Amino acid sequence: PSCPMLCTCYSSPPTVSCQANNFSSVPLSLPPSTQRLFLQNNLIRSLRPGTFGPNLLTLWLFSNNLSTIYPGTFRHLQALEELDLGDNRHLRSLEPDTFQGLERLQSLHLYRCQLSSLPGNIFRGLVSLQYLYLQENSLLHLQDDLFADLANLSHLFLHGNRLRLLTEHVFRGLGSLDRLLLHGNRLQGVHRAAFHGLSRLTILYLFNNSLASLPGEALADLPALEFLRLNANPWACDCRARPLWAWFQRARVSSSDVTCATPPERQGRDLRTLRDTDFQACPPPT
Ligand SMILES: *[C@@H]1O[C@H](CO)[C@@H](O[C@@H]2O[C@H](CO)[C@@H](O)[C@H](O)[C@H]2NC(C)=O)[C@H](O)[C@H]1NC(C)=O
Ligand SMILES: *[C@@H]1O[C@H](CO)[C@@H](O)[C@H](O)[C@H]1NC(C)=O
Ligand SMILES: *[C@@H]1O[C@H](CO)[C@@H](O)[C@H](O)[C@H]1NC(C)=O
Repeated sequence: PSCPMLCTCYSSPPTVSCQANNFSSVPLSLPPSTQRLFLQNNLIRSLRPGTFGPNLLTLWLFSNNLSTIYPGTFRHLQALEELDLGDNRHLRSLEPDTFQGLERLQSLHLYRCQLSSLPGNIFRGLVSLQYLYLQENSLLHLQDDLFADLANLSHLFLHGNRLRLLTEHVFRGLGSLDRLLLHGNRLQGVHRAAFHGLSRLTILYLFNNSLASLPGEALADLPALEFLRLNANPWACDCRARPLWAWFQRARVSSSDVTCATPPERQGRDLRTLRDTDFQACPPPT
């Protein structure tokens, strides 16, 4: 029973290389000892339970043609550490239990799959997860608590989606988060307490969104921040700018520029060029 048809197998570590065959399905006869399974660059259309063996540590399925993953498919891959499903442009939705079983998973790639939404409980129990790549789908919203079990998540990539708002508990439970990329969305509001608990976050990209302002509490909630990108937003340099401006007076972080789009008499200037006296007619903190 030695190697799937058209693939190459290696014994240390136990590896099955099946890439670039235009397969329409996962090959049969995978040796049960297989630890690494390379199926990228095929045309596989669906996955089912009974397909993958329990020893896999690494599974690459990117650039296939996945449109369906049937319930139970990953359920017995207790040992799996990396799962790459990126670049399956017709995949479109995932059932709530897709990743049930995957408690040792450390990185999960789901970029460019045309996801518009996710089930609110799809990432529950992924306690080992460290990297989660969701960039360049079409995600419209992220529910409160969508990442709540991910106490080890270090990088979360959410750029290039269609997000408009970050709600109060969207990032609840992300106490290890180090980098959060949100650029290239259409974000218009961030809840005051959206970054609560992100005490280890050092990098935050928000550039290229529709932000006119950000609350003071959100920046205050990032005590470890080191690099913040804010450019290519329509920043309002009026009373709304003051909590951000005040945070900039005290913060030690690298930053992009923060260019005012309004009012016209300040358009083009950097938000940090404003003076305390530009804010003297502003109602006191509310
Ligand atoms: C990639 O999978 C997609 C999505 O299932 C396939 O597009 C479909 O093609 C079939 C037959 O041509 C039609 O029933 C559908 O109208 C198409 N669906 C969608 C959503 O476009 C496409 O056939 C697949 N291509 C390959 C090369 O596997
Ligand atoms: C697979 O399919 C495409 C036809 O779309 C072809 O160009 C390519 O050479 C095929 N690749 C392999 C590796 O057999
Ligand atoms: C900004 O984001 C959109 C995705 O929302 C993208 O199409 C475009 O390439 C980016 N624009 C700039 C000016 O970088």
